[PDB]
Amino acid sequence: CTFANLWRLLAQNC
Amino acid sequence: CTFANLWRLLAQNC
Amino acid sequence: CTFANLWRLLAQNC
Amino acid sequence: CTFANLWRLLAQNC
Repeated sequence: CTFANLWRLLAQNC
Repeated sequence: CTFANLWRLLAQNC
Repeated sequence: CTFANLWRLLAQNC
Repeated sequence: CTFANLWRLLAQNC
């Protein structure tokens, strides 16, 4: 549950 | 690319 | 400023 | 449950 994982998902989906 | 989707994908770990 | 905190704050809506 | 609210909370907390 990290900012890193948020950025990863934003990069993958947006 | 919706926040609801990302929030749900992050739910397991958060 | 932690993603865990933001995810929890957004649980109210998501 | 929106990107807009995520950004608001990021601005407030980070």
